Amino acid sequence: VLSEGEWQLVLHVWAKVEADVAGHGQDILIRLFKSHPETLEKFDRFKHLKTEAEMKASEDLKKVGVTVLTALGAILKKKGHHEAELKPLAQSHATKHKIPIKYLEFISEAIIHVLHSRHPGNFGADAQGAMNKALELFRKDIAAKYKELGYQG
Ligand code: HEM
Ligand SMILES: O=N[O-]
Ligand SMILES: O=N[O-]
Ligand SMILES: O=N[O-]
Ligand SMILES: O=N[O-]
Repeated sequence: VLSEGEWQLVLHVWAKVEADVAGHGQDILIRLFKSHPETLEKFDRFKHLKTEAEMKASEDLKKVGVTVLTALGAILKKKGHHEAELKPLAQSHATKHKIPIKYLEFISEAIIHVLHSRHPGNFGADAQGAMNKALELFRKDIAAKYKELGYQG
């Protein structure tokens, strides 16, 4: 369980994400696909993309990135009271997309990498620790949901 002070550090850096959600979404997905290329294979709509430049030029990739970061933002703004948000997300990611927990760990690492690079003023060690805690809580709750839903994860 996060303290209020930890949630404020999470939401302070998220506020900067929200200055340019589309840009942050491109950076984060690209980081994920570069660091863990296997994850790209889950995205039927752009698994053909071969280079970062092609990734950056993809309007569809940008849209997906906005969608992810917006749904995650909505979760973070719940400050752990996110059961309603997590239900449809867990269902689609378990059953339709088949996203293992390992892959959610990879995107968490990509989020942390991008925030560290872009937002050093709001992402010093304490802030990064808070974000990691919030993302770990997210993954823990999604994992519990996956198990309820019948998906190994
Ligand atoms: C912070 C973690 C994540 C969040 C909040 C998130 C959220 C979303 C949302 C809201 C959608 C659209 C509605 C839906 O289908 O549920 C979506 C679509 C999808 N997500 Fe995620 N997602 C996350 C992580 C991942 C990861 C790590 C992968 C793959 C490695 C993945 C694969 C997909 C795929 C394949 C789609 C369909 C994309 C398309 O429209 O072409 N997601 N995600
Ligand atoms: O300003 N929110 O994307
Ligand atoms: O589009 N889900 O990362
Ligand atoms: O459960 N939604 O694909
Ligand atoms: O993308 N992780 O450093």
